[PDB]
Amino acid sequence: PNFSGNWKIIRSENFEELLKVLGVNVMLRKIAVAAASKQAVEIKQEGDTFYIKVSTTVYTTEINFKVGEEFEEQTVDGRPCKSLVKWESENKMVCEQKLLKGEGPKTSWTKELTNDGELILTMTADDVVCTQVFVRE
Ligand SMILES: *C/C=C(C)/C=C/C=C(C)/C=C/C1=C(C)CCCC1(C)C
Repeated sequence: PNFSGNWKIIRSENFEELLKVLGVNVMLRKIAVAAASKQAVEIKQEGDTFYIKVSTTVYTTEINFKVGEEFEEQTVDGRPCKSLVKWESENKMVCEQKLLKGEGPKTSWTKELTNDGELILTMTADDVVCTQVFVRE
């Protein structure tokens, strides 16, 4: 696998529906959908160690993890969580998250490198799956 690269979003499906499950009110959902269309992802992968920078026009976040080791990040709506990433196949990984405080929908994400060279990210809250597709810059 080589997830390493600079990725630009080409498609974003069901993101508003995900935010709605997560309690985000309608105007903020619409503005977040617009922000998501400018999403860029930078990945550096060394073996099972990942550095990931996700950004939009006015915001940027760095995610560092090693597969199989718990780390801390935030859910989509912005709540701190404990995350754990495992491989599901050669080029797909899945992250399960657990809220640090309180309760809420069950969230997770997946990252996949397809044969055709796309990066597919999925983000899930309960029953609702958002799918985002990227290509290399
Ligand atoms: C491997 C790639 C990952 C884990 C990407 C995660 C992406 C996000 C947490 C994106 C979040 C965003 C929002 C919550 C609001 C709209 C802007 C986004 C898409 C950057």
